[PDB]
Amino acid sequence: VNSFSGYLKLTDNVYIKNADIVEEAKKVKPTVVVNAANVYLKHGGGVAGALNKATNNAMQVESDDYIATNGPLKVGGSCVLSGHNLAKHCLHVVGPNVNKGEDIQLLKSAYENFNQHEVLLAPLLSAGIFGADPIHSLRVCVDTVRTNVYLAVFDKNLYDKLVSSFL
Ligand SMILES: O=C(Nc1ccc(C(=O)NCc2c(C(=O)O)sc3ccccc23)cc1)NC1CC1
Repeated sequence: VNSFSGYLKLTDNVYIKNADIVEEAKKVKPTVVVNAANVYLKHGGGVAGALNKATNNAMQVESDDYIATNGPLKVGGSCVLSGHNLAKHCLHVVGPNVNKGEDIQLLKSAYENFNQHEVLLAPLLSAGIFGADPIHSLRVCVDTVRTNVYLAVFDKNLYDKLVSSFL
């Protein structure tokens, strides 16, 4: 038993809710919140910009130190940093950005990072400003993640479309 509430169960291990991931993280304080990161951990907009703003820019300060030490992530890769006031940990995962021409097959590799964590709060990777089809992103998530994932979808219209079209 865990503290996530109001989710629709899609599969044995995947759950989904129309929710603002920032507000969900603050309420649940999950062990892991997933950030829709870029390779530079520049959290300017989308989910990343919102998460970082909620931490009063502490996420960005920590991230800049990480990059200065380690260099950029790979597309499809991840790193674990602090969750600040939102979670124990933040798993920063880089899905391919279609608006940069990155290979959509890297989406599966991105979701594989979720399997290193028993339970996660996450957005749909490569959705929103990353330019991928969220329905496809949900399918890859369901077909790749084996651990327990609670998906927060900000847009109500999109959430209803994801549920109604789910096979
Ligand atoms: O900006 C904020 N949040 C916020 C911003 C952006 C996103 C986001 O990229 N989602 C991904 C997404 C969907 C959705 O979630 O709609 S459908 C879909 C389909 C394919 C791929 C992805 C995808 C998520 C959350 N919050 C600040 C105002 C307080």
